[PDB]
Amino acid sequence: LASIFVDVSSVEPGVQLTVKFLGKPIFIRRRTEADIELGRSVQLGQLVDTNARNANIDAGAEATDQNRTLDEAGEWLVMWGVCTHLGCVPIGGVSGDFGGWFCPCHGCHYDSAGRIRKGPAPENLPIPLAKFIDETTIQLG
Ligand code: FES
Repeated sequence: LASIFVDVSSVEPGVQLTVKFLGKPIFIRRRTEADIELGRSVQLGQLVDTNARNANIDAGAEATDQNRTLDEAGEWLVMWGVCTHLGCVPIGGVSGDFGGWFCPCHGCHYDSAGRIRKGPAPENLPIPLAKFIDETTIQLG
């Protein structure tokens, strides 16, 4: 009975909703068209971490943009808001050098798919068990 159910019906493009789950923040960002295009423009060979870090799919999956979102359209990016270096909360709203998140504790920069691009963090922000259960609700867990 750990699962929770998040109403995302009012989340507009370019907005991140932050919810607490298992004691930690989950970021739910409805990505803009720029975020999506930029995420899909990155080659796997450019990435620090090529693993999708995604609980919903094979653990060996590649960190393509398509393997980082809940939907095929790429609008819904759901991830743990927990820096993979030492666990600080990354700052969003298109922050840092790669149009995503910036962790100010030791300067890690994540891209528009939450992938690590610069700084001490070793891994992409992990993606929780998450799925839409209708048009307006994401089940986490
Ligand atoms: S905790 Fe994020 S850069 Fe160190």
